[PDB]
Amino acid sequence: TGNIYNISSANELNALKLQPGDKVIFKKGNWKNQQINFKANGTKEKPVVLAAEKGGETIFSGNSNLKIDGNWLVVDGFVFKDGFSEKADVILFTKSTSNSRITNSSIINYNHPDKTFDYKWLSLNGENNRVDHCDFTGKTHQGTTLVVWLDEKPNHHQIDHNYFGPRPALGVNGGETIRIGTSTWSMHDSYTLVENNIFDKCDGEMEIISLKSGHNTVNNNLFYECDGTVTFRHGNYNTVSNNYILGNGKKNTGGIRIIGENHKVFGNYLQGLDGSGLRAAISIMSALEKPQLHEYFQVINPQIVGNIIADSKEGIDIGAGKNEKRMLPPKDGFLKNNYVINTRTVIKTENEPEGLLIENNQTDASSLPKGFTKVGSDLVKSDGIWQKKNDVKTPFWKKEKIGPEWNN
Amino acid sequence: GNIYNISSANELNALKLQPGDKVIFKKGNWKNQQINFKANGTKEKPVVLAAEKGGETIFSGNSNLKIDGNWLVVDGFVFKDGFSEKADVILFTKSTSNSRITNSSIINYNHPDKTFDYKWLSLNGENNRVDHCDFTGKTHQGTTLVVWLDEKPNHHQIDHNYFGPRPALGVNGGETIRIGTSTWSMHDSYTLVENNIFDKCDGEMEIISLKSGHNTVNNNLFYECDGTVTFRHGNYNTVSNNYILGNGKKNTGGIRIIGENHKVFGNYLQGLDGSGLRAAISIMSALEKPQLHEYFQVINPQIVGNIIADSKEGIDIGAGKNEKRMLPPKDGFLKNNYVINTRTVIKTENEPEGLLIENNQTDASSLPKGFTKVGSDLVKSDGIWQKKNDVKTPFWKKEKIGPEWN
Repeated sequence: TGNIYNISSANELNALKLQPGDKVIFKKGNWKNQQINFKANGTKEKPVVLAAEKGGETIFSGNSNLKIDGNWLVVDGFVFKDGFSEKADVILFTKSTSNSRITNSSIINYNHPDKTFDYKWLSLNGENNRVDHCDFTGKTHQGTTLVVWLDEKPNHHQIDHNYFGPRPALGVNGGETIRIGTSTWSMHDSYTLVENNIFDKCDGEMEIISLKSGHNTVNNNLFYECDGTVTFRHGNYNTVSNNYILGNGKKNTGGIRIIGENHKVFGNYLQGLDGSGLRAAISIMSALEKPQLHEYFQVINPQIVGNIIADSKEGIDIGAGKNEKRMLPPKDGFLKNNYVINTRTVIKTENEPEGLLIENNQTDASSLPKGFTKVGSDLVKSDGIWQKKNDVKTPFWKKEKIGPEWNN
Repeated sequence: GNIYNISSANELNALKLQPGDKVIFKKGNWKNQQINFKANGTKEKPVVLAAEKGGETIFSGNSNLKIDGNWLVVDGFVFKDGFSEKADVILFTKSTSNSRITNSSIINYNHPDKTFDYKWLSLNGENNRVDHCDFTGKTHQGTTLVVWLDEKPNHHQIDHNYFGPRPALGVNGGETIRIGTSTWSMHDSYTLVENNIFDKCDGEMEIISLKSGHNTVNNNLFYECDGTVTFRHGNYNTVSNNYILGNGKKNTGGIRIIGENHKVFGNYLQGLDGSGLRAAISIMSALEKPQLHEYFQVINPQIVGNIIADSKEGIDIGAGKNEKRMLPPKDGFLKNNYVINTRTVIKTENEPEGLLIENNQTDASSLPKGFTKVGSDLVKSDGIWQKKNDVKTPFWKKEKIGPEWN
């Protein structure tokens, strides 16, 4: 069996010599200026846990920060609120951290008094780390809420079942909810999985999720009333699939913006969107001829299949963002088996693509565009979401606990 | 400020340090000290962590140091009789700016496992300085001192240090100093490596590996080093006024050029035994469409005023050429260099395109194009062949190198 240590201070944690299987229980209460360094090494069989006595009842206020530094560690039930970080990211997974996890935890309005002061709320480094059943809400200052920092090897991190709540408009770039990589690391493989999360009113900037590395999967998430887009910003071989981007008619709600090579966009429900051009439900950007990593790379071989676009201002925009510098149009790939209904502009072409196969796309538009057919394959509407009658399913957020287990 | 006297890493953690304060670590041999120097100072009043008596505060066993914050100074520490279990021995974090480590040493601080990777000093952040230190005897995987690149130039300064004997590692990753990696090679670094001694640094082919741009390696001594100073990745680097003195030692190489807009001037490259990639001045051949971790074509190298003497091979244009590396050096010049008592003045493995070779002087009977007989008077002063009108006492003869207490 394992030892159980009952503590109420970072100083007591620092004095423990933790072994695989140990559990450190942080007592219920409101503790200020806590500098928590969870530095220990567990094993697959015997993880080292740092848990709140009662989930959501151990609150870290003032200038509190958490560092997870080791292998097979688990942090569970903590809340950061009524404070801010003076410098470091609120929660950090070190580069030497692997197979570690933070669960049932929250960061709420943990804002620096200075809006221009940059820190992230959660930073992922190392490999096979997991962020699940957490709540990150109300960031008003500079910096992406949750970042995956890329390194020379893929991370294979998992970000699942979290609630990312309202994030107000930052007014400048760096207000993303999730950023996976940077331009410098954009040609590296990341393999991050972003699954079954809720992004509710994440309005920090243009990008809600900014992908800037390769082989990432954004699957089965809900983006509800988000003033922004899911952007394939830099990198190749990314997948954005089975997500519900429900704008609910909200001003400037955008869809999936495609930049770069070999990307797959499939099975998404892109409805109630108010965006156009770069904010269309499916936006396939124009690009530069000889770009630097931080610029725009030509869309090559996009595979856009089975997406249901409905009740939106603009369905697909091919060549969006075209100008004097960005003259390269999308090329290769296919735009097929999609459905575009009750949409003011079904398909706009700002830059004619090359070899992009457009076929079997059902629409209710009076003037059928090139590559589109008439709606006949039953499109039903269960839970305010226009779905295919035989593919009707209960959306993951109606039957799964998203955010901390102790919270409702 | 206040003078805090401590004898433990835990004691330092309990202090609320303010600008101008000084922490004095007690003389003695302290085992397994995990030192976390997290504090902030100012330009006028820095926070100092100093040994009670320089060189008499030893950290043995599994001891590490982290310098985390602005305007911090670490002084007089010795790391020996131990090893790191994972982390780099001395680390400046990314949040560290205007901080310094002086009069400190890391000696035979080796892991029992030759394959276990950690660096002895890692530089992150901005405007940090490593000076008057001694780093000697690394036998395990990993470069001795690393400059880790980030999105902004660091402008670090590495000066007046003694990098002592480093035995041959057997594999790559045995450099003395590496500035950057292939991923960050197109970023500007602006690191200055100046007035250091590299003595028998034999870890691998690269004593210094530049893998970022705008770095300057100036006025250093490379004495009996089994390796080269390589411009490995990146552009706009400078290797100047250095003394590479092989003393005839097997495989002592010179300066190896790869990439664009590099300047190699005023170097004294003497008693070298290398050839090909280890020639006194090697100008590599490269791939046509290289990825960042490969070889970029030498474009516009400016090689001037170097004095090559008593060596096996002077200049190798097109060194390393094979089926993959076919692109030869192009543009720039090779002028006003001297090649005396050297078995091969110039070896051409790949004819350069538009490389101007002119006004180079040699004592060789057969003159290559761009070469003339030695017209200027040369003197051998302090063991080094120099122009009689340009004689200077080498820096290491008139400056303290390494810790002041040693």
